[PDB]
Amino acid sequence: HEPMRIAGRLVDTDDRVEVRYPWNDTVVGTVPAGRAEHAREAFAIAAAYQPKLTRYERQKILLATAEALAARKEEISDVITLELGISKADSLYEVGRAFDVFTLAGQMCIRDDGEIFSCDLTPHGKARKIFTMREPLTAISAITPFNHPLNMVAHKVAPAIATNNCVVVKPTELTPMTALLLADILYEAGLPPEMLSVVTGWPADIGMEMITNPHVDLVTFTGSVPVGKLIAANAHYKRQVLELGGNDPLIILNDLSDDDLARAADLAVAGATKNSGQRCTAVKRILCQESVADRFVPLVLERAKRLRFGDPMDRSTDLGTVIHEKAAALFEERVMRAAEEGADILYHPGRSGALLPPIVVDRVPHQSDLVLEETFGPIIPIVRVPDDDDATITLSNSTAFGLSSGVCTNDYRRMQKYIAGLKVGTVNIWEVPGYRIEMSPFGGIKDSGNGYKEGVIEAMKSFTNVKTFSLPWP
Amino acid sequence: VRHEPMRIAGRLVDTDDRVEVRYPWNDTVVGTVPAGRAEHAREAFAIAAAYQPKLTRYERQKILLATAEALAARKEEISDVITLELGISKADSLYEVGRAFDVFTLAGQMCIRDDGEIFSCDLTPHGKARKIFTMREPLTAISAITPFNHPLNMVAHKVAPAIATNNCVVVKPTELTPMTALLLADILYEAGLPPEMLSVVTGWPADIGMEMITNPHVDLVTFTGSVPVGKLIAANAHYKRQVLELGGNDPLIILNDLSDDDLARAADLAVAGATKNSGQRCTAVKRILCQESVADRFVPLVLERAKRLRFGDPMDRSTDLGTVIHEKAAALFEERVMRAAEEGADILYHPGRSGALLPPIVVDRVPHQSDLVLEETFGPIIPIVRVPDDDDATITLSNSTAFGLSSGVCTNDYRRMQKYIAGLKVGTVNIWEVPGYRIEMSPFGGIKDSGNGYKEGVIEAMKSFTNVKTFSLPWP
Ligand SMILES: NC(=O)c1ccc[n+]([C@@H]2O[C@H](COP(=O)([O-])OP(=O)(O)OC[C@H]3O[C@@H](n4cnc5c(N)ncnc54)[C@H](O)[C@@H]3O)[C@@H](O)[C@H]2O)c1
Ligand SMILES: NC(=O)c1ccc[n+]([C@@H]2O[C@H](COP(=O)([O-])OP(=O)(O)OC[C@H]3O[C@@H](n4cnc5c(N)ncnc54)[C@H](O)[C@@H]3O)[C@@H](O)[C@H]2O)c1
Repeated sequence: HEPMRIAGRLVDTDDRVEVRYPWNDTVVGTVPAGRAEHAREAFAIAAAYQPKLTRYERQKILLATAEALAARKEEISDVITLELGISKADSLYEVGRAFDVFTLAGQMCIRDDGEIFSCDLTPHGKARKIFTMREPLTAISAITPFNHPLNMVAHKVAPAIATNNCVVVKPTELTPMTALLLADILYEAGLPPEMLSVVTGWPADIGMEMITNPHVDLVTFTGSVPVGKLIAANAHYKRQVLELGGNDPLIILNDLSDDDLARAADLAVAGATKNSGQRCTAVKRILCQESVADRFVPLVLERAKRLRFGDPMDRSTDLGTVIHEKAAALFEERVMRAAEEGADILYHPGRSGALLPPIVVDRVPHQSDLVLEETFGPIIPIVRVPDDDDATITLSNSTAFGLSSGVCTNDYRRMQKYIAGLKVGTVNIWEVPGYRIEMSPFGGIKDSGNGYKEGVIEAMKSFTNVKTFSLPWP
Repeated sequence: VRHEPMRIAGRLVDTDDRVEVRYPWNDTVVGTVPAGRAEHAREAFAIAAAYQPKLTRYERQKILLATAEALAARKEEISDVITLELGISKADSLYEVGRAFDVFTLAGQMCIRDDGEIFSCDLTPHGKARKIFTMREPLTAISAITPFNHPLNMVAHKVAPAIATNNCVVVKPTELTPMTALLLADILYEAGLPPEMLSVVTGWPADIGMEMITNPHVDLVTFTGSVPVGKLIAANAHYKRQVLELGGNDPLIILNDLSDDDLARAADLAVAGATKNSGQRCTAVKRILCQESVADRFVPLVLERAKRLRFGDPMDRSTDLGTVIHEKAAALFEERVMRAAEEGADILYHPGRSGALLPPIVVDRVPHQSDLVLEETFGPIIPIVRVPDDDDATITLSNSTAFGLSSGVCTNDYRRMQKYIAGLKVGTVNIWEVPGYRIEMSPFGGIKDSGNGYKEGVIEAMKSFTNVKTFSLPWP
């Protein structure tokens, strides 16, 4: 049992949200069923506190947080694993990522991107200089999804501390214990408590206050398309950064050697299954050009069968469960349905509740639910595509989504064609769509996002207002 | 009376119903444009969406600089069109052609610039021998909605950076001053712009306005205008990027360290800033916050300078100050001055209004809560608010409205400049200049009710009109 953390204070309610372990379906935790008034309190505090931390101070707090994450890595990945169900291997890696996010935000504190303009540029010119500076906002509202219960929170909070913002986080009711623990880490690392609250409860009770509270200057939301478009229909006059679903391809081009196909098959299986497939930039469609597929698909199958799927707490498990059994059952149905439409299931040892094996299916029609909709689980679906780049680019672009992509090829002419032609936020050559560093620009277009970039650097910019000032300069 | 059609991707499109355009000097019809409907906007957006510009950076620069040169060659004709539908003086409308020339020149020059970035990826334990590179691509279509106060320059600020960036833009200028936008579309097509890159549609906001906000092809809405209309658009442009630049109510602050020569200089700034373009700038001086102990010396200098302004027929070359937008606007601002006087203000100079022609009224001892200075009063009123000889109290009063766009601070004391720069809740603090001072390429935009927090000006508009795409390559 864990209360809300409202500016450093433990806050409770009579009602409870239960948090269950997807492996077991047992209750492993409880948090408050928070209401509009808790968020309201959290925001009034955030609005009123004016952080004074120097850049050195902010850096100390962020670097001390990284060290605490490293020192408590097993404890934290256990909490992640117990609410989300992903393997210890995946949750320990997630802690590694959060350690990088805090570390980099800490180091970004020394950087000042101020610019200077001279004003004698036109016949209207003046002997004057204009300078820019950045300042924090009144309050930030962050709403996070279940797939990285630690790292999504780190990406929203670390840039807020680094720019002297006060943030209120509402993690998902599915995986809220990890955010609450991060809050405690932060306060113990020296964060002035009014800079961070973590509130919890049902989306119908507390969700809308996160979107409409008068003090909020910026709402930063990561989650599903429908919830994203709902928020977009309601945050009247606030900035919103909405980072929504992905459905991302790994594209295998026909110039590859057999050895290259093995390396591509390594990227395919890892891309489709890491974090149980629960990444917005997971490989969700492997688009394999006809003339190499016969060679490529048996290499994928061989690698998928090595994956050990089972008890998430076992350090030798590769693949843990998905978020719940309902999601599992749904991805299984999409497979079974793609198979009625002509797909060829090549490996499916059987679902067990929320535990899905890394099912391999070949000849997936591009228009079936499995690959046209976002399938947020460890399916490894191969879609055979024509030996023609334009048709391949057309088909890759034919869903509602556009976040990231991976292309494997050695021919530079074709690399550049895919780079220019895919309608996505990122094109990775010879990497999975999931590849990024914590500070490069990250965000999609089309239904994958409203068009703002994130990652530590862009989030820091997003979280401030630029003020200019000009001075006589004779 | 000039009757003009819409410009839809180069085609001249008329409707039978007309929007009459009146000259505020004598209230007569000088023009008509079409009462366009949702389907005109819808057609324009379908063309914009389907056209993929292929212009090289060189060809964009040629078009943009040819457009600058045609604004210069035709400045008389263009400033006549502006004055006839807005009523600002020829002096002010000629100035506005000069600014649009700078906007187009600067955008053409910015086409050579590539702000791409490179990241090495072997930074952490999760490393990789790899580089990430960034590049920018255009949007599907941009919707631009523009206000009456700069009928050319506001269209230029929205259109030039779209062209520089291979975007296609649909403009709906205000129904009060649409003729200037249509002339600029002509000039652009004739400077070599592929016509599918620009449409100008016209009509009543009840007919065509919602289509500009909600059309399925529009990636970004760029709107400049009043707070309430801006809040409506914000609320209706679901899942679109929005650049919303709304009202200002900007202070010029006179600090008590200034000598009596410095006060004469500050008075030049107050009078120019309060009255330029008939006071119709979102960054006009609309509140002169003068610290009490210098106010008795500063006010007479303001008074002397205000009485030098010639106000009259805007087409007369001897006019400095022409009309405001219409008679109703002019009456409202006079009525706010009369209300301020009943609540304690002192009207020092008021030669009388006639119709939409408001003289540069000087009022002292204006209460800071009165409507004149608390609300945005978009006319050539010169209102002095006496404030305490204390910087904390001054800053608090300056920050006490719903607005936060620009500001100006007159002082010689560095410590006090820095305190105002850091303490004023605004987008810009100009030291020893009017709030309205900027170059066409520095970041422009306000906070609070003054803007949804995105910057404009040529450089920032170019960035907001693109998507950044990243790519990464093996780099062993
Ligand atoms: N950066 C990205 O683009 C990115 C990264 C990771 C995940 N995702 C997307 O996240 C999705 C999975 O996450 P999820 O299932 O938690 O998504 P979700 O959209 O169901 O919920 C995400 C968050 O929104 C909150 N929420 C739900 N209803 C709400 C309401 N009415 N008002 C306010 N808040 C509300 C939830 O409580 C949760 O905190 C996938 O589609 C994935 O692609 C995107
Ligand atoms: N950068 C800035 O912040 C900036 C610069 C200059 C002017 N302004 C502001 O503009 C205002 C003066 O201009 P205005 O009177 O033309 O403002 P306005 O808000 O009345 O109209 C501006 C535009 O919005 C359109 N519009 C009106 N109703 C609409 C609707 N329902 N749907 C869609 N579009 C609609 C108008 O037709 C016009 O094109 C002042 O408040 C001034 O400060 C702001």
